[PDB]
Amino acid sequence: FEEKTIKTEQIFSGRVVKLQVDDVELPNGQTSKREIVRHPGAVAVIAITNENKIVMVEQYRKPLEKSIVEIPAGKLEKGEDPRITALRELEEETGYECEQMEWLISFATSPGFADEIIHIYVAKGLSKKENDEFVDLIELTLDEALQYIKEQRIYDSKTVIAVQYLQLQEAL
Amino acid sequence: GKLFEEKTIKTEQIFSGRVVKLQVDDVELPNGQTSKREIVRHPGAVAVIAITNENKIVMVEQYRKPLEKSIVEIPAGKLEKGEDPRITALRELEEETGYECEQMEWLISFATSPGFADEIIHIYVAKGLSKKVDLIELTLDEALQYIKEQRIYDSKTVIAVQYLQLQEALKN
Repeated sequence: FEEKTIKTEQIFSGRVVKLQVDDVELPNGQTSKREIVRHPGAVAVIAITNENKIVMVEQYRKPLEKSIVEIPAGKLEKGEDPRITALRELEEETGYECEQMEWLISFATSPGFADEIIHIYVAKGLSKKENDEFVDLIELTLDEALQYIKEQRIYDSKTVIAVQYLQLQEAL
Repeated sequence: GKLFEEKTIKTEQIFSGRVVKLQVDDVELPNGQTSKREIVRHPGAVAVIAITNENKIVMVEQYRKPLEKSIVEIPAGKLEKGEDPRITALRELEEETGYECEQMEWLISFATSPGFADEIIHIYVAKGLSKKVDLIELTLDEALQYIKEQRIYDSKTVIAVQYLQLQEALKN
């Protein structure tokens, strides 16, 4: 199956999002329009400290008019190795380097209108040189993370997926 | 929370369509600097984790043009302002799957892509099912296979599978 694009019109090309409207072919000589937000993709990192705490960051997210606590993440460059990006992002956002960085899972965030894909990696064996402004570093135990979910301090799909992942590692 | 709040000082509408709106806010950073924020506005959604008497999760396959592929998802519908989300979830379950249910309980809410969109998903869990782009019922192991195969490939459905995984671990 497919909805072939017969014509595209570019609406907006920004620093984060690009928006286009596709005219598409539907069955029985039917036509429609599809609104499509294009986004480069992101890599996010599940990093566990020596104290067995999860590394997260708090920052304001304007679309939500709220600050939330998230696993560290950053944009993925076109044709850039996601693992390389995950290592830089972790270091840049939290100061940690790691000995191990392994892909876990990829998924679309809002497939109804966006092509954005998140690649989650798991980082192990952390170290930090104790050498921004609007990002708070936060380290949480598993039980604290679940409390943050109850309070909706944790409140986005990639971080919920990370917490449930860690819950799973525990139940086994 | 409100950490590092970024106040809007000016807004420009870019596009208003059937699925998404797009606007660009000029914002005031905490330090008095200014910057731009691209914001996709999207109504909320209710999604349903429906487990049958047979321990199978009810899902729906559908083409997602942004992804150029069909993926397997939990049922979900758009949120109706001035309507109990719990009613909206019951309606979506029946319309999309023909299943009726005795209990509809809120599990969790989260933003899908808080870096550029305000879309929030509210997941409800349906129990006591009875049969009152097609339907598909999956065991837990079949759902985990579909994740491996990237047929299950969006944040809300990954979270649902993880939740089944924890429930079955908890049924031990």
